[PDB]
Order: sequence, then C-alpha cells, then structure tokens
Amino acid sequence: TIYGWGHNHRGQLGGIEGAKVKVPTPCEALATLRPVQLIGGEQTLFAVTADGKLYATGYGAGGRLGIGGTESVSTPTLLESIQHVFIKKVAVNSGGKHCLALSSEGEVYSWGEAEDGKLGHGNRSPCDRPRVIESLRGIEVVDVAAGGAHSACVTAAGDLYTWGKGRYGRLGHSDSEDQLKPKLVEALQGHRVVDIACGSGDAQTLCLTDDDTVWSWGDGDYGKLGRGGSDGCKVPMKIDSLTGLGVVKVECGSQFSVALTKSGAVYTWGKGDYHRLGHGSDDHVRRPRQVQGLQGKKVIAIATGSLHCVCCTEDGEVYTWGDNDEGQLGDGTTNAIQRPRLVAALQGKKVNRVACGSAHTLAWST
Repeated sequence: TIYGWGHNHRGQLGGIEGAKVKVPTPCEALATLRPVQLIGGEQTLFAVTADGKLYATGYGAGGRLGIGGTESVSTPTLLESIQHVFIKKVAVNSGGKHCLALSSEGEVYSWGEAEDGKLGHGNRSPCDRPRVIESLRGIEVVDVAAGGAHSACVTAAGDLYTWGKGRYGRLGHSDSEDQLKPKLVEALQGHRVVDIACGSGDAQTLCLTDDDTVWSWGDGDYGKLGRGGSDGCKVPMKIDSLTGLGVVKVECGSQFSVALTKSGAVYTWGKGDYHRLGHGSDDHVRRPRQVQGLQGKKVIAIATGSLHCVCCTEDGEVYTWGDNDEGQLGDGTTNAIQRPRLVAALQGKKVNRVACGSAHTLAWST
C-alpha cells in the first residue's frame, strides 16, 4: 500500500478521487509500480521502479512530466523514451518544473522547463522528454538535486556541480552569472559532498560534506542560510553551529532549510510564515533550531513540500506540520498545524518512507 494525500486537482496522486485528499488514502496505481522512489514537484509526482523505469503523473504544463507534450495525466504514465535506461534516482524541487534523472551508468538526464539554463544543455530551450546532459559524459555522477531555477549533481570523487539561474548566488561560483551547463563548485574542492539540496524562489543551496559539516549559500532572505541576519552569499560557507552534530540529510522547502541528524533530531530555519518550520510560531528563524515537538523521537526520514513537512520515526510514527490549504497535512482539515502532530490515520501502518510535492504528501512501508 502507498498512502497519498493533499492537492490532487490535476492528478498528482495518480488516479484517486477528490480535488483535495484530506486524509491519507491508498493509491493503488502507484503501489502497483512497487516504487523504489517517489518524489513530487509543482503539482507533479514521479515514480522510480526497481527495474529502473520512470513514471510521472499530474500537471503537464511546460513539458514538466517528461512523457512528451504538455498534457496533464491522472495515472502514473511511463516515460517511454528513456525506458532503455536504468534510472536509479530522480531530482525535482517541491516547487519545481524540471527534473534530473540519474542512470546506473552515472549519467544525468534532464527535462521540463528550460528557463535560466537549468536543464544544463548549453541553452534555454525546453526538452519535453529526458535528454542526457552531454558535458557530464565521462564523469561518474552519483547524486542529483534540483531547485526552483537551478540544478546540481555530485560525482564519485565528491565534487559538486551546479547550473541554472545565477541571481543571488545560489550556484556558488562567487558571482551571479547564469550557467547553462554544469559548472564545478571550486570552493568545495577538497571536501567530499555527500548530500545536496537546492531551494526555490530567490534560493539557497545546502550541502553536507563527509567531515560532519553543513554548508549553505545563495539568497539570504529570512535567515535560511542559517548564519543569523539575512545577508546572502555567492560561495559555499559553513554553518558552524551544525558542525559535529552528525547531520545526515539536508532539504529545502520554500524559503526554509531542514537538517536531520543521525541522532534523529530535526533542525529547521528560514521563513516562518504559515508554520512551515514547526516551532509553534510564525517568527523567522535565522540559525538552525531543533524542532522541539520531535524531541526524543528518532526521526529516520523527512521530506518537504513548499510550505509543509512530513517525517517518520524508527517505530513508524508519521508527523506533519505547516500549511494545510490543500489538505497536505492529512488530518481531515485544511487548518495549518503549528507543531509536529502525529498523523492519526497512519498509526499502525509501519511507514518507513515519506515523500512530498508542492502541496501533496506520500507515505509508505517497505
């Protein structure tokens, strides 16, 4: 079984009834795929199968689904043009309209909107089906991440590349220039990148290196870089207050940042409007702050949408908080939740995987 909820007005959840699905509901069509990954963008959902196949559902505008054309679909639809490739991971931002896909051969495919050079093909021409990024061929790529207007990947050697919109420093090349093809982030050389996340709007980028250090750069508004105040920067800089804490994952939602530790702690910081941070007030938070509503709960996975979070613990409790205008919190309402709250309908369901898109949410058990 795979449970899905939240906004479903354009087929986001792959075939179930209701423009808003306000309680976790079985999504049979997604379950039949036995996905190894589910990840959503702006009104979209992508599924990766065990045999490396890619399916998409939801809003088709701009060629964001990668199935061909711009029609929307309401059932998981095979990306046929790439079925000869074994895909192991898709990257899409919760608020994004383009994807990266990583093959077993360490190559990157991209599709969707092409504004700002985010597809990485050396121009701003849209690709409605997945296309290999040629300038990365011969380099073993091992991870991919996507922002609202930018893109990133990590190589076997631990090097980071970013590309797309340069404004406000999100690429990290010490300037504001757009990059139409992947460009090595030189300031991080000598540190091995092990996790990467990219934001939306006037965006930040976050990463984790293997020396127990978290980095942030790009747009500073609302404190989402985590160094106090609101100054942006154009080159990776450490968030010193996270050093030594055993961070294992970073994520970005809309104007906010998240870290999960080996110990199971969740930290959030950035824009506080609409309760996205989960601290129990809408104040902006300008340095990483532990989410005290998850104190002593051993969180093993977290996912962000634009304005909401979902996470699960070792024992299968699922928590959401943030905005609920589309029912994405899964409590039967469209009322915001200020602090993490257990998802009642999932109690007993043994969930160990969670995912989001812009305003929709999935949870399941392997």
